[PDB]
Amino acid sequence: ELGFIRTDPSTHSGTIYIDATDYRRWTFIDFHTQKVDSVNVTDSEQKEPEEWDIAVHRYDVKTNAGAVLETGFTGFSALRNADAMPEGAYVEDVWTTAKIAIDMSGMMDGNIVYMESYYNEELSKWLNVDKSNMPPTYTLSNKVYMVKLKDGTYAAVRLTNYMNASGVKGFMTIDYIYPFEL
Amino acid sequence: ELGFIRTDPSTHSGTIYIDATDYRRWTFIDFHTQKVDSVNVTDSEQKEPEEWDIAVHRYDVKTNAGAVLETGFTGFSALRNADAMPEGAYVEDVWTTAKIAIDMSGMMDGNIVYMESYYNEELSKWLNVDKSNMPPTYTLSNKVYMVKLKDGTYAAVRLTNYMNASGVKGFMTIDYIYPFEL
Amino acid sequence: ELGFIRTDPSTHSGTIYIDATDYRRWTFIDFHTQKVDSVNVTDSEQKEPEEWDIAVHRYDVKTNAGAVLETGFTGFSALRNADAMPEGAYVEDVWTTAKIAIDMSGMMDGNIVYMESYYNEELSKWLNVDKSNMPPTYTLSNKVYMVKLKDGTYAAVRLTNYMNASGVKGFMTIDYIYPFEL
Amino acid sequence: ELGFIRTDPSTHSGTIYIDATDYRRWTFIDFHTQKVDSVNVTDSEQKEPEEWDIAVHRYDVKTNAGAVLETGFTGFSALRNADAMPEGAYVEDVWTTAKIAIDMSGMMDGNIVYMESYYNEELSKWLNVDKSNMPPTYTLSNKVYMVKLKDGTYAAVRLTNYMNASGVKGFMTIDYIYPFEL
Ligand SMILES: [Cl-]
Ligand SMILES: [Cl-]
Repeated sequence: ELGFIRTDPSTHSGTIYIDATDYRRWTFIDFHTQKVDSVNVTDSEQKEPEEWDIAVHRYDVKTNAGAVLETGFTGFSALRNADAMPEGAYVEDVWTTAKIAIDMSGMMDGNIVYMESYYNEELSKWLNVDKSNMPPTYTLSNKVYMVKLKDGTYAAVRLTNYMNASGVKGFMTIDYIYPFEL
Repeated sequence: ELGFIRTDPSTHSGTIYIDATDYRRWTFIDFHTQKVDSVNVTDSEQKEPEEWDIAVHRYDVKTNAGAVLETGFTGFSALRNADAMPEGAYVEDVWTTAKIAIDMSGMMDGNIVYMESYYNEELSKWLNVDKSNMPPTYTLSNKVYMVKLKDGTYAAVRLTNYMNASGVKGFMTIDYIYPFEL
Repeated sequence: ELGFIRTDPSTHSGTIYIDATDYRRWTFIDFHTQKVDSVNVTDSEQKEPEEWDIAVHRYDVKTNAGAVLETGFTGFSALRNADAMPEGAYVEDVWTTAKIAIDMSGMMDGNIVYMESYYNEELSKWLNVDKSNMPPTYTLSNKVYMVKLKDGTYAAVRLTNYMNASGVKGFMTIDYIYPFEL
Repeated sequence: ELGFIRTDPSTHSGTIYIDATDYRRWTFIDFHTQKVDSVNVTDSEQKEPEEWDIAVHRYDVKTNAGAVLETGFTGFSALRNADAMPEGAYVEDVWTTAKIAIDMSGMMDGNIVYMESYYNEELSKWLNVDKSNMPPTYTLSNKVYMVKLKDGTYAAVRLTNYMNASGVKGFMTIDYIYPFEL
């Protein structure tokens, strides 16, 4: 009951459910093979897999030389009715040095430890965390993201939830269509 | 390609797509039998069907002696992970005399013709039309609505879109789970 | 129900009623054969017919290598009594790249999607949509347009309405005389 | 990895490390047998164990017909050298209806869902969560709590941490001496 938990071959779709709670973890997702792999960045014996499509760290996401465009669609049944692909320019990952927090334990003292990493600003819009509010607000975009993968095929992805059943944050429920074809 | 357009018996779910564009029309939906029927309110020869679960008029919706509660869920994969039903009190339909517009053609002269009808204020939250803005904003709630039907069973419903593929308003894409069971 | 719905052969006149609601559609009108054909511009298996006189997309109109004069007449009874053909310059279609909207949904791309197309500016005056007001105001010109066709014959056309009986916009009621002769 | 992870039999002491992150869970600790058991309160096939000494739900704690004294000691070395048992009133659990949160998601119901439960107010002082600040401040008391068990034996407990190594809250590190004897 973690990873590719539900899949429907006839509609090329399914649901991924992963424990992205730990700040030391990247969870790699491969839509081609339906595999999920975790890497603890503080363990040099653990390396990223040879093949992967997206990677999630807490609410942050990166692609594997991919590009992403946020659509206006809020569900797959609406997306399947579209007549044409987007004309817009997809967004590639950017290199970051103060974005991916690997240790949050000293945050009450203003000390967050970061790692350097690629990060996709477009796909990470799947959740807006506005810390300036008391209390901070966690807002799902509810949008379908079109992800152009390095092999030229596309995945349609949507973050449907960021909590487990009782409200613990960092459990990510990701619906997908792969390969997405009009 | 109108009515119950996609259904998956194994997950008790599917998608309804209906032309709710005309203001004279009520479209009746029966999740039990997967049937859709239209009634032109200006034609006395057309009567409502003997059995139905929800009815849609443009963006307005009513139940057949049912009750509705808006959940916080924005997708079915999130809803299926819940451990318990809501504790809250569901909302029953209210009688209205100036809500259901059957003729909008004189609206530029401030004349709208209404009919008297039941209306569910909770389920109709599926789309918020704020006419006070220039231009008016059409905002899908994206929420899953729990509908307790008169026979004691439940349907989970979500309005995923209010437009056809080119943007014509009043075509409603409704995803559902019936019977919904934890 | 749709097309050349009312015709009077003794006067070579009638009324055309078309569903021009969809932004992907061009509806081709052939006054010579009293036929109407639709083409969904997103489906490359649907082709423009071999013969046609005018084409309508929502409120937009183009001709088939024709030319149009907005006459001073606001009814057919006065036009039928004219002793000479109306004076003035007949205006040919112009090319446009941001006039014919084919996707207004804002879903695949946030912006309106336009197609490149010929467009008759004179005949398109049959309806003025003033967007500078909120709500925008829709004013029928009530003028009779003379359309000089490529074979040298003439059609007289007048848009009498742009909504169906309940106020759904995009249903076009067009009165015509073809072949127009003094 | 979890449970009684470090023990020193020569001093009857050790460290308990538990995943108390989930709001549906009660983790039962039995100092007599060095066993830990979890119960998901939403699953009626999971029952409380026959024997247990204290139980933890996130930062909340209750006893098994026990009683607790927050002593003045802030370390075990000084406690082990005490010449008499600490003075003060041992405090029994109190009944609560809006203290033990079992669903913090706001999904089925917008409000927090609480369960009715016993709760030890004295032992729950091991962590102070001051919600009147934004961000809320988490202060460990660092005190040694003496827990008088129903069999008349005593456990000394001290919460040394409430987060895992990356800052994920709800992982509880509890140092203990059982059976505590002077
Ligand atoms: Cl950065
Ligand atoms: Cl009313």
